[PDB]
Amino acid sequence: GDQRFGDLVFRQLAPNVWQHTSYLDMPGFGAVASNGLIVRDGGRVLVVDTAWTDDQTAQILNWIKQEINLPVALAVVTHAHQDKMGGMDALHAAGIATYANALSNQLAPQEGMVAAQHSLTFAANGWVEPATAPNFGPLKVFYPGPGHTSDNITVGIDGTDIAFGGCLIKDSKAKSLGNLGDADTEHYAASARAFGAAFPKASMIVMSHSAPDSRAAITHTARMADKLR
Ligand SMILES: Cn1c(=O)cc(CP(=O)(O)O)c2cc(F)c(N3CCCC3)cc21
Ligand SMILES: Cn1c(=O)cc(CP(=O)(O)O)c2cc(F)c(N3CCCC3)cc21
Ligand SMILES: [Zn+2]
Ligand SMILES: [Zn+2]
Repeated sequence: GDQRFGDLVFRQLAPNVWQHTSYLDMPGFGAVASNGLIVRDGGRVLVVDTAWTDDQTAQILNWIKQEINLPVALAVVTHAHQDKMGGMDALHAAGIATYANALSNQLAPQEGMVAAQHSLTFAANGWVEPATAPNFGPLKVFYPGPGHTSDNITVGIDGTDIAFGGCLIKDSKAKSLGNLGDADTEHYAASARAFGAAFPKASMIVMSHSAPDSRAAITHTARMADKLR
């Protein structure tokens, strides 16, 4: 059961949680999926990650208007790469309050990304400071340490068994840690395990580029990353 709306795919994961999927052609790879989330929280909708492009991100917003018809209160992005932050201007055009790791906002301009309007900071134990993430409701935001990038953050949805590590986590069948261009190979394994320890009851781990996996995706990722220390 996958709903198509223009060039995007939406899959219901839980009564109030959908996965959004957008595609971009990468040389040597064909069509590449990127996933984020849509969370209904009573009278509003929360978005995790843009699509690869502004136009794709506008089609997420049109799907929400058509199928949910509740306002989008806020969007949070998980790191400053095109797949997760490439649609930032589409959210600003729609009057949506946008949030990212302070470091994501620092890195976005050089990456040709638009920074979010708001900078998240994190407590010593990795949990977001609520003063920087006001009104996040069931979105629990966690900085596990550097991994895929120095800025990568993760989210869990309270009231569900769902967590999302973005590009930090690979699926359980992966043969690679993927993009090591911006990665911290020394801390990667510990950051993967920190994410699993932050959401220990999550049984559905949403993947960045493939279908949802089990906690075996977290374990598999940490074991591959163990080999680089
Ligand atoms: C080979 N490969 C993957 O398998 C998975 C991914 C996705 P992720 O695991 O990093 O999230 C990937 C990303 C890249 F940027 C990438 N390069 C970028 C320059 C050319 C190769 C390769 C990747
Ligand atoms: C080639 N390439 C990129 O340049 C950037 C990205 C974005 P990021 O993942 O670094 O944030 C990327 C993601 C993929 F999943 C990907 N594939 C997934 C399996 C095959 C190739 C390639 C990518
Ligand atoms: Zn990335
Ligand atoms: Zn990725």
